[PDB]
Amino acid sequence: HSDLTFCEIILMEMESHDAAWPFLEPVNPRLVSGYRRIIKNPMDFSTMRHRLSRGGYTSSEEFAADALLVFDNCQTFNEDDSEVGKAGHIMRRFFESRWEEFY
Ligand SMILES: CCCc1c(C(=O)N2CCC[C@H]([C@H](C)N)C2)[nH]c(C)c1C(C)=O
Repeated sequence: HSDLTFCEIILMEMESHDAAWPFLEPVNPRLVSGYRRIIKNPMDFSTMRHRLSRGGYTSSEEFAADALLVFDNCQTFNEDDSEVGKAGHIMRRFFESRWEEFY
């Protein structure tokens, strides 16, 4: 699959990016007050990595949905001028541009 070939490329790039540090594992709701209540569908790169390694994606659109969810969740919970928020903006611009550079 050439669709699954690119998400693999773009995920590897997001995983190693400098600004990826808030998105490499799930947010622990025990550690973050309010997170369970505000964020209905948590998402992160390791979860996307797991879903890829298992064959859980069918189309690249499903992959795109999960990527965008990471950044929608980031902007729903974090302030744009917060440390995690700034990192999410850098990561979201990277994803959007890289995704468009292919499709
Ligand atoms: C208060 C900010 C919490 C947060 C992180 C975050 O700090 N992590 C990600 C998981 C563990 C990482 C650790 C340093 N290894 C750090 N990431 C996100 C998306 C959030 C939020 C609330 O949206």
